[PDB]
Amino acid sequence: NYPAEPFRIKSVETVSMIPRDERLKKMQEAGYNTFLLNSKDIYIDLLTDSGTNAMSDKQWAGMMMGDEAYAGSENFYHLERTVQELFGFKHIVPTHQGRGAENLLSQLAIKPGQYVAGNMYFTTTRYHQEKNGAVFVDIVRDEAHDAGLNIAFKGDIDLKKLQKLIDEKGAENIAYICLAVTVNLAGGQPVSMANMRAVRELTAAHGIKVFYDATRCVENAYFIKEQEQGFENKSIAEIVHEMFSYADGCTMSGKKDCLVNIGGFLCMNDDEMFSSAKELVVVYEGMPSYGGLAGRDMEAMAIGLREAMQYEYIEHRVKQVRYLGDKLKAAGVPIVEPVGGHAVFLDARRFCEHLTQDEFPAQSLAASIYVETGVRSMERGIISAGRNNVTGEHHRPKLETVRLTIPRRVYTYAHMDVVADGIIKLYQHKEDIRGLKFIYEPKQLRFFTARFDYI
Amino acid sequence: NYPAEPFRIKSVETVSMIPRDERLKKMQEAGYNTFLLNSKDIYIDLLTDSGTNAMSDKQWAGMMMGDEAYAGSENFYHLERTVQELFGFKHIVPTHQGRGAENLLSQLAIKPGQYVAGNMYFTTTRYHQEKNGAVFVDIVRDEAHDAGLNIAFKGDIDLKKLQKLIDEKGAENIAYICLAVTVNLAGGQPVSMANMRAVRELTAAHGIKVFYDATRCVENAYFIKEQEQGFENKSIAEIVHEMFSYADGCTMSGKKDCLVNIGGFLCMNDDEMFSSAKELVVVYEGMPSYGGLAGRDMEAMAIGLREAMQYEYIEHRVKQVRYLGDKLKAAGVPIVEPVGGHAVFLDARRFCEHLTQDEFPAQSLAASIYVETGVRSMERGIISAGRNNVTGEHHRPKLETVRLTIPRRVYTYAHMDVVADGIIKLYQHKEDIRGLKFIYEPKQLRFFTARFDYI
Amino acid sequence: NYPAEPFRIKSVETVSMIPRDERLKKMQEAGYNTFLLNSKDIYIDLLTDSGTNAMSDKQWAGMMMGDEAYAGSENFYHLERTVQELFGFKHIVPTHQGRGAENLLSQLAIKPGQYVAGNMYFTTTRYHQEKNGAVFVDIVRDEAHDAGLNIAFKGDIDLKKLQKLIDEKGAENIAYICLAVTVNLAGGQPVSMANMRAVRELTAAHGIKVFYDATRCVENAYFIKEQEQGFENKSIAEIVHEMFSYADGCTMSGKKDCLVNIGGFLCMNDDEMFSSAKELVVVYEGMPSYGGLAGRDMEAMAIGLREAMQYEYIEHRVKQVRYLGDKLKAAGVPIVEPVGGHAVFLDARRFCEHLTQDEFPAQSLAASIYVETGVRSMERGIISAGRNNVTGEHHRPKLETVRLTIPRRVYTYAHMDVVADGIIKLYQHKEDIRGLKFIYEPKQLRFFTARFDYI
Amino acid sequence: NYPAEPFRIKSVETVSMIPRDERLKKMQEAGYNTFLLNSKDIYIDLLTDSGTNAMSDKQWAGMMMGDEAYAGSENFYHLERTVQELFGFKHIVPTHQGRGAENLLSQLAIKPGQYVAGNMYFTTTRYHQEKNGAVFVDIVRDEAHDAGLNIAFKGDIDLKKLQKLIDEKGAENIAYICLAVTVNLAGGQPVSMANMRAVRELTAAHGIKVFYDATRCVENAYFIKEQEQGFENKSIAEIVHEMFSYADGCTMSGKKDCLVNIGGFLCMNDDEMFSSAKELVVVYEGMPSYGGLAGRDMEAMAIGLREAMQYEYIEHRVKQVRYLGDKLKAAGVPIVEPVGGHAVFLDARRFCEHLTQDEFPAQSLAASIYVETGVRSMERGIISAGRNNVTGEHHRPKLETVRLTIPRRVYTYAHMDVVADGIIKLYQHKEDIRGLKFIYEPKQLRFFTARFDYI
Ligand SMILES: C=C(/N=C/c1c(COP(=O)(O)O)cnc(C)c1O)C(=O)O
Ligand SMILES: C=C(/N=C/c1c(COP(=O)(O)O)cnc(C)c1O)C(=O)O
Ligand SMILES: [K+]
Ligand SMILES: [K+]
Ligand SMILES: [K+]
Ligand SMILES: [K+]
Repeated sequence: NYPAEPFRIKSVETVSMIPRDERLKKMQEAGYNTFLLNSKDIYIDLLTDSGTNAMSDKQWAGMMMGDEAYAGSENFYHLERTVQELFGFKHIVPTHQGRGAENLLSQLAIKPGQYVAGNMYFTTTRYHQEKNGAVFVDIVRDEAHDAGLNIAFKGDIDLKKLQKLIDEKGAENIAYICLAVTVNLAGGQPVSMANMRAVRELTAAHGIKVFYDATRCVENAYFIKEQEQGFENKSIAEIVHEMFSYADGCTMSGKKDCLVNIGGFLCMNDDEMFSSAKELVVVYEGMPSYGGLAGRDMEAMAIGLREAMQYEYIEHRVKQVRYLGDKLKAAGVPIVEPVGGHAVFLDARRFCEHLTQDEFPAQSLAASIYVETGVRSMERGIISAGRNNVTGEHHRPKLETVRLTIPRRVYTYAHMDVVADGIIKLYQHKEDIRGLKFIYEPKQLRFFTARFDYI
Repeated sequence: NYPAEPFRIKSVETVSMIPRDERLKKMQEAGYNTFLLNSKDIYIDLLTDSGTNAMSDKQWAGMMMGDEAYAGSENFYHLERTVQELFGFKHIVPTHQGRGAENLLSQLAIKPGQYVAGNMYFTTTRYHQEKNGAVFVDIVRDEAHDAGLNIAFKGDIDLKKLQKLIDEKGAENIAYICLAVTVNLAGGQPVSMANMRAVRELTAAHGIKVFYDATRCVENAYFIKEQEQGFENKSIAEIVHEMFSYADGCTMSGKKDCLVNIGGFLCMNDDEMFSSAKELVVVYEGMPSYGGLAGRDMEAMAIGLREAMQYEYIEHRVKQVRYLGDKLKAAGVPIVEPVGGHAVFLDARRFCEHLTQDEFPAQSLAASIYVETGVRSMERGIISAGRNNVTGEHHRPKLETVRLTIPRRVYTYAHMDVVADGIIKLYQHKEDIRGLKFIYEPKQLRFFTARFDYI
Repeated sequence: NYPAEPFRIKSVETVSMIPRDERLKKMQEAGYNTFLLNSKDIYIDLLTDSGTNAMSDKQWAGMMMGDEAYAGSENFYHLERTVQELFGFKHIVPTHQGRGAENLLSQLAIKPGQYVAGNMYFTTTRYHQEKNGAVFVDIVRDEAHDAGLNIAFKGDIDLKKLQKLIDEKGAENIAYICLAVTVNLAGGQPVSMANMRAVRELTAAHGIKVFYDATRCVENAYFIKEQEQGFENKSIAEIVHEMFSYADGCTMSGKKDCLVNIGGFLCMNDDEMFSSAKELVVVYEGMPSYGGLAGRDMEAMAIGLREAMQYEYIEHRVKQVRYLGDKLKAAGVPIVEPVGGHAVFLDARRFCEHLTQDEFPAQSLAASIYVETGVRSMERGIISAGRNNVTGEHHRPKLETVRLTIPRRVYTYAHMDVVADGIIKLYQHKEDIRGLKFIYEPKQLRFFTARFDYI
Repeated sequence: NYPAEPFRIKSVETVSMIPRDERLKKMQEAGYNTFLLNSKDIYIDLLTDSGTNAMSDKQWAGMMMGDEAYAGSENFYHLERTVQELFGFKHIVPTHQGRGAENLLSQLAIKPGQYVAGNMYFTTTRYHQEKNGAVFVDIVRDEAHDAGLNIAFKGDIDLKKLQKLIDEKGAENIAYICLAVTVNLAGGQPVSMANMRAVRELTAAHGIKVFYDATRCVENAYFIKEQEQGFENKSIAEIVHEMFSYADGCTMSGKKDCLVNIGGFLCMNDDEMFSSAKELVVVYEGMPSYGGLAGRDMEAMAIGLREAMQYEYIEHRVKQVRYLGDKLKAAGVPIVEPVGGHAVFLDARRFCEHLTQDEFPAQSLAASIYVETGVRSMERGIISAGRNNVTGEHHRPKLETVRLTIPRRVYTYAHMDVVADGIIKLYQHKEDIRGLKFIYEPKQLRFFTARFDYI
């Protein structure tokens, strides 16, 4: 079953519908790197679900009531009581987006030499942990590393790995547990409530803190409602509130599940840490009552978080992504499984098995997808992994994928069909996809501006 | 066959359905007239494509640059030159919507006792004609009155009927020819360029004026591009400009094909009529420099008329309607054919063969659709046709229909599937729909607020 | 005393600040007719207070929540309950602006041959009365015709004139009393509560209806609060509610005191007339639940009417106009007295006493004002009176004025100083102002497009 | 002397004052720190000109055309080319506001142990310098530290101090010169073009880099046009472009002179520094293609920076501030002189001569202003100066001031009169203001959330 959109269209965004021949010229002018395409040349932009969401009429009404005061804005108090109501944490500090909150948390909660352990990681999150002296430890269940394995709650932490870390390093040497919902690196996989409670139980017995990386916590809550036994009579809001009852705080990117184009925040329960967070936010972000956001954006984020609690909205959000994954799977196209909350990942290693990883199959597949459909997708393979600048060799990731990342409330099932139909057509003559080589490679951040040409 | 939306969703609004028990209460509280239901109590609102359209980001940017000056507004100058460029008429008078422009035309162009001849009637148009003393003559071809007959360009005027009217009544007794594009009450049926040419040549030879109802002229232009030999490679804008070259002026409801929520205008080439038009607009609408519109709405209408010329936009608009009709026809649901530009018309005579037209089956079917589905649709049969102003009897149209009217850029194919799947289910107990009778009948335009009860 | 603005600026409208030499070229290109100037060439636009108001952040939030449904819009229900609460009438029909409501009222309430009597008149209001067969009778107090006489509540109806009309024509032959608040033709003069009650008392004894032309009823209520003994402890809302308790209905232009750029409505208490109004509004305006307005505009007008009830807003509105009048009066510049609620009228006959009325002193003064300051003002003298087309002679009004009409919440006291300082400078060498002659004069609506040159 | 607003009011927001009894409660609940008061409880909010500006209609039209794409946004390209055109720097990295750009510059450009030398300190700037290991050296001329001394271009660097620092420490030990325009904590004092030239020539001869704090560069350009010989006929844009020609890069808070509510950026000419800057921005702000800003805010900032170049706009901006200072000085109120570009600084040492600086008279005066007036103002003295990081004692600035900071395009001269009239009244019982002491002191940037109590 795939539900209809539980909303109608209030206003549209113009696009140009340039045809295939012209798309090829734009792809060549971008050096076959979709990160270099101009937004104005793109019909369906699946580069990311971050900050690309469509807001509602109610959010846009809030955008006209921005109280732009430097301190004490009504919009901050609205955001504050909304997050306190829906997440249940005592204190909240706004930040301009998620990595601003991570900066603060890692400076507040880490002593050099300590460990942070998590269910895999995200690049900014782990950077701020390591920048502040922590050693990262993956404690996700082994199954999460098998990208073909179709099992539920693949994001769950292996409690035995957590126990082993505690035994070998000592509780006083673990800064905190970083529990992400959902788990990005595994393809957007959810964590069960049973797992969040077991982790809270174990850590609490040793005095260890747990902070959630909560950026897709609403997609996560929908998976719990759909698939965890006993939650079929619970509302999304009830599930979200219980999830965070097992954390000491969180970092949140409103740009994902709060349905906004900018915004984030930091939550915590501890008064002392809250006091310290207020001393630090002024350094990097702004006042404890705006945190690097315009008043109108704290307002849009307060309204959007509350909209995200509607069951039909998040059911349709997740099932629209599933529709795309299901259609590709039915045609035999290789994808990471199960499909996650926010994106479908094509397995470009298998899609282009006539190409070596040194010929950048994910990068080339993403270029072909744009030329054939006007769809932009993100390379998430060897190019994005970067190069070891000590040795000069590529970092070679096991996952060589193209990410079809779906913004919330922007596209329809007919756009999903455009995407799927083009990919399926490509797959039917996949052996024609050509390898790529660098013709310009910057020293750092190479996925952003590198240019290629066909081998 | 069915293209995806040639735009993205920029902002949304929520939709909801109240339980069947509650819809039943709402429907009897509205006296079984869909026009009397409240917006909140509706899930997918197909009452009309008039004024319900979704605007684009460019239009909303224009809405922030409303120049609200009483005379000399930049927005007026933009609307004026846009209409002069795209329609080719010498002079433009804005009005707050289409029936304001009809009020002006009918007062300017009709001497009492004269005839006005058009391709089928429309409710407000015919009222303003008769209120100023004209007799309406229907000169559409006979086929346009038979719902099931699938022929192209059903909106065309019968040149033999036009010729007969001239011979029997004399050209000086004909105030003007009223040529509507598309023809709404025939089901949204288009008029060919050949027919517009032939009507221009015959009327010009007798000195008779021709005024167009331009309200859905862009839908009409699409049908010409798609189906009239020789126009396959002309742009929508070129087709529109050539259409109006066969006319002396037009009335326009911008609330339809100009993609706005309010607005209309009157165009003419004649200098003396324009002078008279400016005198009269002041009485009813406003100064000729804004015509009962805010500046920002003149701007939105100027921008939207030009957006409507985009081929992919209007192809998708029309094919989305066609999709709904195709799905209903594939299931045996009786509809007006061919599907028109803006709506699917269910054939109430066949949905409700157990009822005579004096039991108002179209009014009754629209009520039942709301109760079982929460979808709102409009009566388009004997109730809308009004009464003969000489005999006091119902006008008795052969087309007794219920209109599923599609606002532009608001809904998706998934919403069309919800509508279609629901009507297909109602079709399978069509015998349950009861006949209706008046308990309150207005003295004119009675369909708007009439109240009925079951027989 | 002159209060500070009881609001701050949320957003600004760009203007060009072209200098004097360039303003002279624009005035010449406009044929020395300020009605022909382009809005983009004007610094301070005092042509009219109609539809030119600045909205609040709350209104603009409402503009993002337009429910554009054809029937049953939430925005209509908001407008409806707001007007019922604040004005106290039983029924309300929206119209696109005031003259739409006048059209409806005059068709509903007049039998040909009857009289309508009022405290002077407004052009659209009287047109719709006469178009429907009424003979207009001025029953304003004689003082209102003395433009130099500085007395309170100059808009009051002479009860003895009303009594005389009843005695001479008979009550059954009077369609209604049209009581305007404030009185435009006398310069914006208020009516006392004592007068509204005496008129209600007298008419009610004869079964005669009273309908208010309520377009500046809030300015009127402020004058009652400031100057009528016994109302110093009443809120503006309490005064407004009591005012309308003495009418059977009203016509309202939201474009004036409801702080919007478009919108109006018709109110009445009688069920039968309400039913008849709903039958007629569909003819000219739209549905009883939108009346020729987008949903967002019914919303903005509902919010704005309520904002207009704030005492500090309307005190500042009226006292900003008074500031302008007081400053001019102190320099000896001749104005209509007392200054009204919405505009200052310069007496161009006295300002330019070296010019005959046939040399259009008001028209010329308005041209000089624009050249010296970038301020546009309206000619309200012989040109606007038009020409007797039977005899060819000018209509020669006693008042030969330039109207400095002040939009609500748009300008500051420093803009008022620009206006006053420029006029005072002109007055100090008033003998240099040259007479004007026609070089193009249209047959009708001559103030709108006539062009002049210096004698 | 004082020009009127070179714009009209497009939309408003309401202002209100709570009773003195309630302001007293609010002030003690905020621990006598103005930063802790709530926006709703303030009547005229002069806490800061940062992020509080009113945007124009053109900017708000841009806000409807946010291109929210992660890379390649039209809004990014517009901001980039606007800054390249107007400032002349080769490369731009957007940041969410100014201290994000300072974070990046200080990490890129400082080796631990090096010196950074600037024209007076600023709070966040100096924190990022010292946090990355630099020692701050103040090389402004001595006069900038004496509040009462009325001399032009008080912001100028003392070239003798710069020369001395080079000789005593060696150019390789100076990380860069930090030249701020205007100089905020000297009272908004401008820097001359001659001084920017001379600093460029001396630093270039030793290979020392110069980075500007551009936050109020347009105010600065106005002072140059008004007061520096030879610039009287140069445009504001020409002056701005020449200023930045003497710099190697800049940090910008667009929240000041770019007329927006959020936004900033980092500019530089060096290719390698730009590459490093892009690596680092990802960690803290976002991708280099949006830098922690929504697309619509990049657009608003591109539009606003160009609006700021309008002469009449910035003349009025500065002269409105000057008006407030002139009125206060005419009454004997002690202020920093000359009045700067963005604010009037009351001299707390003279308003509160009965207090020593250890009793925090500036913090105390800001509290009392709120209680007696409801106007919010900011502490700018010993509390903001922080503590010496080697000795632990207060930094002891000669300037102990309370800032009346004027947001751009928000208030009127009538609002300035309200502020001035209120401060003049407080001046006449200045002896009543009590001394303060810390009850809560943050470890850095303590002024933001410090809590005090009366001594
Ligand atoms: C209201 C409808 N149509 C309006 C209309 C009108 C009247 O336009 P306004 O609704 O803008 O007055 C004139 N001519 C045609 C062919 C029309 O379809 C409708 O069909 O729902
Ligand atoms: C917050 C203020 N100023 C910020 C500022 C900053 C920091 O900018 P952000 O507030 O955008 O971080 C940098 N440099 C100067 C000269 C500044 O004035 C203020 O003065 O109120
Ligand atoms: K974004
Ligand atoms: K509408
Ligand atoms: K207007
Ligand atoms: K702000």
